[PDB]
Amino acid sequence: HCNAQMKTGPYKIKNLDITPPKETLQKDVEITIVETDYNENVIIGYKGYYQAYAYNGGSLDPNTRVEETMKTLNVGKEDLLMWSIRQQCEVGEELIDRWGSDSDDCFRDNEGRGQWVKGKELVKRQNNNHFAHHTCNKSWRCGISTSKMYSRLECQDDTDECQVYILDAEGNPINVTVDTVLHRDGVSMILKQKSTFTTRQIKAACLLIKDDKNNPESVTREHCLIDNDIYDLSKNTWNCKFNRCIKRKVEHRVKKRPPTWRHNVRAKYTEGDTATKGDLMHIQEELMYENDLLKMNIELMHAHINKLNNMLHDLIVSVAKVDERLIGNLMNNSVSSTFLSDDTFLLMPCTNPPAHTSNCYNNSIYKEGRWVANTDSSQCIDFSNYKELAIDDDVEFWIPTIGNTTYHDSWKDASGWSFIAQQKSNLITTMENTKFGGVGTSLSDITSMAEGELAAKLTSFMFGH
Amino acid sequence: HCNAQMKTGPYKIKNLDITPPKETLQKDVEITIVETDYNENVIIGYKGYYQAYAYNGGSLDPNTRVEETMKTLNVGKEDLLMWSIRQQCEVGEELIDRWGSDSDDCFRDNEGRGQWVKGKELVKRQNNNHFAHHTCNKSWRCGISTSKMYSRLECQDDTDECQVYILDAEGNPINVTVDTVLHRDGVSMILKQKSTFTTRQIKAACLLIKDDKNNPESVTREHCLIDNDIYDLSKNTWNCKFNRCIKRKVEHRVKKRPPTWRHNVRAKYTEGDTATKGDLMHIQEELMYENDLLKMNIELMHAHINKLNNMLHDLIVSVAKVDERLIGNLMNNSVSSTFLSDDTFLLMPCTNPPAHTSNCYNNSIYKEGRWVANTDSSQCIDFSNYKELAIDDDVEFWIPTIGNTTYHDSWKDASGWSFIAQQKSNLITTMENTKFGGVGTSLSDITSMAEGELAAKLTSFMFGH
Amino acid sequence: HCNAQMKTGPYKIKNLDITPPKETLQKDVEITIVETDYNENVIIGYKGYYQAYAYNGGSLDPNTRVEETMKTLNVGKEDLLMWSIRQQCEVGEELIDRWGSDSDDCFRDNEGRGQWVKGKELVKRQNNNHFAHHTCNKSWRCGISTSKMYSRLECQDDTDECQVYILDAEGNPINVTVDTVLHRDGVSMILKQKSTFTTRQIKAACLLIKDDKNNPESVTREHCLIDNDIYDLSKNTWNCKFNRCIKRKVEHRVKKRPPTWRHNVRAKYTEGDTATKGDLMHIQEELMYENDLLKMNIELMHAHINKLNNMLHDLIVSVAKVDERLIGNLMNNSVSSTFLSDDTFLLMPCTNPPAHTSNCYNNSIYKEGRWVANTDSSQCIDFSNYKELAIDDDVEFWIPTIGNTTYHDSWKDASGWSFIAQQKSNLITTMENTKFGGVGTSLSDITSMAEGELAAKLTSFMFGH
Ligand SMILES: *[C@@H]1O[C@H](CO)[C@@H](O[C@@H]2O[C@H](CO)[C@@H](O[C@@H]3O[C@H](CO)[C@@H](O)[C@H](O)[C@H]3NC(C)=O)[C@H](O)[C@H]2NC(C)=O)[C@H](O)[C@H]1NC(C)=O
Ligand SMILES: *[C@@H]1O[C@H](CO)[C@@H](O[C@@H]2O[C@H](CO)[C@@H](O[C@@H]3O[C@H](CO)[C@@H](O)[C@H](O)[C@H]3NC(C)=O)[C@H](O)[C@H]2NC(C)=O)[C@H](O)[C@H]1NC(C)=O
Ligand SMILES: *[C@@H]1O[C@H](CO)[C@@H](O[C@@H]2O[C@H](CO)[C@@H](O[C@@H]3O[C@H](CO)[C@@H](O)[C@H](O)[C@H]3NC(C)=O)[C@H](O)[C@H]2NC(C)=O)[C@H](O)[C@H]1NC(C)=O
Ligand SMILES: *[C@@H]1O[C@H](CO)[C@@H](O)[C@H](O)[C@H]1NC(C)=O
Ligand SMILES: *[C@@H]1O[C@H](CO)[C@@H](O)[C@H](O)[C@H]1NC(C)=O
Ligand SMILES: *[C@@H]1O[C@H](CO)[C@@H](O)[C@H](O)[C@H]1NC(C)=O
Ligand SMILES: *[C@@H]1O[C@H](CO)[C@@H](O)[C@H](O)[C@H]1NC(C)=O
Ligand SMILES: *[C@@H]1O[C@H](CO)[C@@H](O)[C@H](O)[C@H]1NC(C)=O
Ligand SMILES: *[C@@H]1O[C@H](CO)[C@@H](O)[C@H](O)[C@H]1NC(C)=O
Ligand SMILES: *[C@@H]1O[C@H](CO)[C@@H](O)[C@H](O)[C@H]1NC(C)=O
Repeated sequence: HCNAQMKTGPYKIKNLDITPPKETLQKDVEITIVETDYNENVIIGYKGYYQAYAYNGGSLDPNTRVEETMKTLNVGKEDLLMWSIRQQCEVGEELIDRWGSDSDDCFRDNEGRGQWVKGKELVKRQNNNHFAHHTCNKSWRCGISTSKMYSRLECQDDTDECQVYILDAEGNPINVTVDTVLHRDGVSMILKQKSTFTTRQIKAACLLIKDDKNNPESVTREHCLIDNDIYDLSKNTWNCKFNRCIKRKVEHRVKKRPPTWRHNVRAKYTEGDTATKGDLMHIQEELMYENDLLKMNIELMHAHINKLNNMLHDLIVSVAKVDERLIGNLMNNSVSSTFLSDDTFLLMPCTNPPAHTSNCYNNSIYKEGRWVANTDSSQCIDFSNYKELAIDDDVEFWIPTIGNTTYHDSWKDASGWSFIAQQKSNLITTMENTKFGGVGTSLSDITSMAEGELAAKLTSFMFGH
Repeated sequence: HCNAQMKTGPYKIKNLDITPPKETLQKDVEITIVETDYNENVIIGYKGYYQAYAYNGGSLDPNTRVEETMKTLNVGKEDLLMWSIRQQCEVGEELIDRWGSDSDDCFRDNEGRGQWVKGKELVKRQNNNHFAHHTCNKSWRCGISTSKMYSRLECQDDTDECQVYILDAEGNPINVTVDTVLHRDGVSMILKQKSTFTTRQIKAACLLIKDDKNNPESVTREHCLIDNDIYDLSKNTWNCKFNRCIKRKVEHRVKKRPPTWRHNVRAKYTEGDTATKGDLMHIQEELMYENDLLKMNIELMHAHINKLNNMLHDLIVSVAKVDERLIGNLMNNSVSSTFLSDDTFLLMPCTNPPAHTSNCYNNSIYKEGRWVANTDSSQCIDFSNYKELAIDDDVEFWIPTIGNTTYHDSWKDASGWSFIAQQKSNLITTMENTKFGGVGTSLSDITSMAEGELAAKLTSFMFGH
Repeated sequence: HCNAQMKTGPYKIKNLDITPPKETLQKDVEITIVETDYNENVIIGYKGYYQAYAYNGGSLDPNTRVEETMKTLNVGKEDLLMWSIRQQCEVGEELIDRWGSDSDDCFRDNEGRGQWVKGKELVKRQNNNHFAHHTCNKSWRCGISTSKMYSRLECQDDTDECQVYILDAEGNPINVTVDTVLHRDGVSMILKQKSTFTTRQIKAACLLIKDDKNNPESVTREHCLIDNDIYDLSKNTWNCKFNRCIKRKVEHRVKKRPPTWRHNVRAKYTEGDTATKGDLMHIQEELMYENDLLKMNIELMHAHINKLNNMLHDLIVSVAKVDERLIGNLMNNSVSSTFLSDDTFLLMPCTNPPAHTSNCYNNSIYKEGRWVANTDSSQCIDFSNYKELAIDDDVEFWIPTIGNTTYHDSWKDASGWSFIAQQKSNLITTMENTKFGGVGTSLSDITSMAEGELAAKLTSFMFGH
């Protein structure tokens, strides 16, 4: 039980320092790197509306009917351009519960002109109130934005031309270009400046690696260390994935490797002389010194790894207080933990249901990483094939799609700690105003005392008071 | 400020890969490995039901009462085996809102038959709004699972014979009968198909290590690297922890280590001849190339370490928003933090209570890793001796013994984020149903006002009429 | 859905073992280390109480009211010293629900004497159900703790004299008098026993490193590895940070480094003899064995790195359930994730408000690491210059200065998971007492019905009698 105070201070965390090893290899080889730079240069736009024309008066006349139409209008090229620069839809006016006798604005105005909105979702409603006259209802839909769909870089020609492929999810490219109608899936898209990229030259260190480590006089090929990986650059061809391409030209050479020395075989260097024991001792001392340097580097790396391990264990032991399934997850087991103190804790086993294809077990649902009871009959997602992504993969998707499905974004659908953050104030108000305690017992009965007894009191007043 | 849009997608996480170093050592030494086979061969099952029988019989009379029971049942041998074979339960019928006037169905079934499910969770609901009749509700339960058994493997030296021991909770061998039913703590579990092991042969790399490092001509012993540790396999004896044993036979020998070269001393195998400078140059160049390869490996390892460090720092700075004591714990200080932005934050000091043998401080208790005010007198645990374990200690938590059969628990005792997950729906209902706001002031006085004056007015006006 | 039985066990996490590499370097160089000794010599204490006085004096009369006061006191020198010596408190008597008709004991004590505890937390309760007499409640608070002092050590080169400095919040030297009482922010602090330091000699390993990597016959300077860093000790001067200082004496030198061997140049020491191919191949074999040892060390280090990588991925996957923003933050994106199974999940795009110098965004406010709708018109903070710190910066947060003794705080101002931990009991009570369900109707009207219908019942009573 500590104390809060008025003493604070602004701060910002700085990453731990990792000292580099001493005597880094000399970098003497040039490498050509080509990758796509950063630019949005995409537009996505759409627009729709609603219609509802109804009439009555006979209950069997064909004019006595109700109708509704789905009509989505494609958006023009300059229309999209100025929707982008102006961030507004060239949308039409909205007519609500309009008596149709002399106002044909719901029949002569279909293209949609004049109204500029930040974005509008159409609403479906009908009107059939005029028992003898006509009436009409209208709605509208807006959409415009920019996007950054992830793209791959391809440089296959030996003539060194490169051009991006703006591909959609699942890995398929989509034929997209400036000032050409696409108008697919009820959306229209425009991109500016096509796309650009950069080229640069970087020095690196390269060595010749034997193919067969257990075969003397084997085949060797060049390898270079670029950022944190060793690439094979034996052939002077472009080799790349994602959007970053690597190339090593042929004029830049790689130092050769001497073959193993053995007696009864000529030893490359031809200088007839006499070797003395002092030379042997000198060479031996030099090589011992080199081994000493390598050992020092090894020890430095070991110290770094030890520091990281200690930090990670402290992190997990601190976090485990909130998440009680962390220890079991790290142990490939199924247990839950409760802490008696800051370092001591207990354990408690859990079971595992059989394999299943969804997240529903007969009034049980999976949410927030736990299995809880459920009463909503229809909230169940059937599992299908799944994509597979790594952390390093950028794959910025922001995929465009128009949704016209019933499911809504009600506040009750919030993930972990979003619910708490959003409802902290409401929960505080509920606890405070409703002063929890044994005072309010209106819950002990049904609405009978609320309505019928109040009506009885009102009648009592009226006819006796 | 984002919201919920129409865009989603199913995904899965792939662990980051670590590139192995080049020119790995050659494995040409044989090692014997013995370990127990992986088999669950432990069956778990449980079953229960919930019943609520109520009869108000009108209001304002002592006959109004709601009573409910929760029961736990045992599962027989044949039923448990059939469940394990079919991966299903065999459970009764669900009764909801049954009129206790001609439907007393909640009294004619006590075993539970008719329905086969893959798993079910009980939902409890009671109501007695109808006063002219009775009413009752019923629910049910399910469960089936398998788990591995806590065991240990040992092997003798003279006989080369191995056997598996079954361990209890604290880690001692016990007798357990195969293919029998044991009821304890509200569950029924069966052990079958006693454990078995296997043997295999694995190639590995071994070398000789001096005992006294800074003394030439010292004792050397064989060391081998198996998975991530170096073992002293100088002696030909079994040595193993948990359940996996390692042994190197005598006939599998390791190559010798040549002594350090010195002048005025015969240099191992000799070939009378005269050495020249060129041979020395060739040898020197070859050794320089080897050192270059080792340096490249060092650089790659350092790059990997840096990558991991950056990832860990990003992880902690993202996580620290929820856990306010993480930064203090990592700094070995006692402070709490609040965030003004995505990366900036403040700090605030805290105190530390003295040493105590329990987790109670005069109306204060330690729960969920925080010190909070306590009013419950009888909740205090006296600390005892603790046993320390690592993450990879290979321990199990299901044990087929005999014990007390009654089981009981409450929903109020839930660890971190299990309480929130289980009571999310109740929180939503509590917040929404009673509109948080200043309208209902019936709580301003005692519980009498709702019934006393109401009945007084009713009776008074009835006999005044 | 798992279970939660009555089987448990105490435990404590043990750190993962990291084996050191074999055949480490030789430590033979003496290094002088000076640092400040460890001790708290800072005393922190506080005391307060809570009191509530209530007298309804009947119901629905203008003489009913409850008033509560929360007070903070000061601690004298002798009292604080005695508390520090005994490690206990001297707190007042607890009064619970005292009848005020002849017992108004909540006015006879204001200092607080009689009770000695190891730490107490107040709980506040009020009740005025008795309309015929007075009533009052009282509670109490205390605390005692010790902490280290934020300091820094410096030494001079010429005189070899070291002095300890006492630092303020920003990190500047200040005068603090010893053995005196300083009151600020409702707490009393005493500083005693000004700090000291110590000196010792530590062996280490040192080597000479070329200033330029590829320049033969360059300048070499000594470098030594202490714990996890390599320090330049070419000059014999003090150089240090925080409070720990390192010095290498002049007489303790480091051995030399032989230069590169070339032909046509005499090779350091000379022993006239003739070399044979046997000597060359012996040297070659010895050096190859050394390279093999280095390779084994490399492989062990790689295994360690892979183990930590796997552990970290398991940790992040397990924790991502509670923190939905972690995955997006790791990839540098703006998405939130919801999980369908324990490993599969969805992704949900989000936008980001522009960066500013405040935390207010026109009815959108940033709290608990999320952007939520803002209802408080005046709650804004302007960002200032930020300082950056590392985890290992050795910074304290208790500073014995002089300030105002007024303190104030609210229970509604709690950080992440402190609010939940502190209000778990109140949430449970609110859920249980207020039976969440569809019975309540007093919320459907306004506070008028409280008095209107009681007046109507009074009129009915007057009419009937
Ligand atoms: C994490 O992602 C952020 C965006 O989600 C990155 O922030 C952007 O980095 C861009 C670097 O390519 C920069 O945008 C461009 O910056 C250049 C020069 O400053 C200018 O051309 C423009 O400002 C901008 N380009 C365009 C077409 O507008 C910015 O630094 C920044 N953009 C923002 C904030 O809008 C982070 O860099 C990234 N962090 C990483 C990768 O570590
Ligand atoms: C602990 O980690 C394991 C991997 O790190 C998870 O994977 C389990 O491994 C089991 C043995 O390797 C496998 O189960 C069966 O193994 C036999 C042995 O060869 C195979 O013939 C079977 O096909 C295989 N599966 C079945 C259904 O029999 C599985 O790979 C896997 N077991 C599962 C998924 O049940 C373990 O799951 C994990 N333990 C946990 C999470 O409790
Ligand atoms: C994280 O902080 C802990 C406390 O804040 C540290 O634990 C204290 O470490 C001190 C020294 O490392 C020790 O305190 C005193 O040490 C001297 C050494 O000479 C002993 O004689 C004293 O008996 C000992 N105790 C006192 C009261 O003087 C203790 O090991 C310990 N003190 C406690 C627990 O009260 C951790 O070391 C620190 N972790 C780090 C720095 O990695
Ligand atoms: C589980 O729910 C399904 C509906 O999909 C139902 O057919 C089945 O009977 C239920 N199982 C039970 C209640 O055991
Ligand atoms: C287990 O049973 C065996 C009989 O095969 C017996 O020798 C052994 O002592 C028993 N272990 C116990 C009782 O711990
Ligand atoms: C603190 O707890 C002890 C042990 O329960 C009790 O004897 C003492 O009176 C308490 N202190 C109070 C109530 O001030
Ligand atoms: C077994 O433990 C339960 C737990 O409360 C208890 O009710 C029951 O009486 C115990 N059985 C025996 C035989 O003591
Ligand atoms: C502390 O007091 C001494 C003596 O007056 C003074 O020399 C020193 O500068 C003071 N420390 C400060 C001001 O930080
Ligand atoms: C704040 O103002 C901007 C206009 O500059 C607007 O786009 C944004 O939605 C506003 N924030 C709100 C309404 O929460
Ligand atoms: C201390 O706070 C009080 C109000 O709580 C204020 O009046 C006074 O000026 C403050 N003193 C200082 C030195 O800030």
